[PDB]
Amino acid sequence: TCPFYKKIPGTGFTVDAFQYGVVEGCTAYFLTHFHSDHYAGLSKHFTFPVYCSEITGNLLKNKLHVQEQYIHPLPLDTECIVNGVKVVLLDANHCPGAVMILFYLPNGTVILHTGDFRADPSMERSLLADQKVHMLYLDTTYCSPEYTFPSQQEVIRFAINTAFEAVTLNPHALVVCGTYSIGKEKVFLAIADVLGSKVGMSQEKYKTLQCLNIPEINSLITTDMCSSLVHLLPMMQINFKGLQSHLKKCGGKYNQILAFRPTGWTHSNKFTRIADVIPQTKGNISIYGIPYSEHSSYLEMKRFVQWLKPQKIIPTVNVGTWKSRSTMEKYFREWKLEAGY
Ligand code: NI
Repeated sequence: TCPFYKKIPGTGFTVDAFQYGVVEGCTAYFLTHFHSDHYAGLSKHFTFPVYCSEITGNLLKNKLHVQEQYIHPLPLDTECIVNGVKVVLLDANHCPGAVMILFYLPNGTVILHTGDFRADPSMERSLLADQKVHMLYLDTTYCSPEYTFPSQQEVIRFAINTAFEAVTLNPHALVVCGTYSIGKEKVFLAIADVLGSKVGMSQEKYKTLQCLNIPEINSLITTDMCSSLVHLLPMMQINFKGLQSHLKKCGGKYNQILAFRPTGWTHSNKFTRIADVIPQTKGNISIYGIPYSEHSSYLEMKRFVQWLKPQKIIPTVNVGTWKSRSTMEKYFREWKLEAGY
C-alpha cells in the first residue's frame, strides 16, 4: 500500500509510486526521474498514464519497454493542464531528465514536490519566484549539518587535473570510471575531453547514454574499447581484483590503471579537503573516491527552504526512524525561527 507522502491531496495524482499495484483513485502517475528506487514497479506491462520529462520518457520506452501510448512527456518551464489541473515541471539539478513538479490545486493551494534535487540559487529565478507555496515535499537525503561536500565544479577540476597529470607522466596508463545508474556523466566526459579521447563502454551503457539528449554525444562516446583510453565499468568492478582482471583484457596496451569512484558523501569529508584527497594503491593500480553529489548539501537545502518560506514541509527521505523524523523536524523549526516565517 502506497504511503501518504506519495499522494497529492485533492487530485487523482501520485508521485514515484509504481511498486504498490493499482493505487485506488489514481488517474495519473508522475515519475520525477529514472532512478530504480523511484521507478520500482514499472515494466512493459504497465497500462496507466505516466507523466514525465522527454528524457525520462526516452528511458522508459527504450530501457524498460513501456509502450508508447502510456508515456506522456511534458516540456519544462511551461504551464500544462493534466486531467483538469495546472502543473509545471522544473529542472531538479539531479541526473539527466530529473524534475520538480509544481501543482496548482483546484482549491487554491500550491504544492512543490522536489523529487530528488541539488538546490541552487538559480532556482530562486525560475517560475518559483512568482507565487507562494503552501506545501513542500522535500528531498531530505542530507538534512544534517555534518553533510558537507564541495561544488561539482571543484570536484571536476580535481578529476581533470589528476587524470591529465597521470597520463602525461605515463602515456601507457588507462583511466577507468565507475557507474551504476544515470547521473554524474560530467565525471567521465570531462576526463575524456582533457585526454583527447572518446569514452568506451558496454553496449548496454551506450544505449542508456543515447537516450539523454546530450549535445554532440556521437562525438564523445563509443562501444569500441580498443580506440578509447577512458573506459566505463560497473561500480562493483572498481576494486583491485576487478581492475586487474580488466587490465588483462586490454592486450598489453596499458601497464597502469588510474580509477575513479564517484560516491555521495563519505565520513572522510568530515576531515579532508578536496585538494588533499589521496588514492588507495596496490601495485600499478590506484583508486580515487571523489565526493560528486547530485543531492543538496545541508547548507544548500537550508538556503532554498528559507527563501521559499513554505507553510508546511513533508520529508520524502530518511522517513523510516523516529530519531530521523525528530532531527529533521528540529531543523525545520530552527530555520523558520531564524528567518521569521
Ligand atoms: Ni535519485
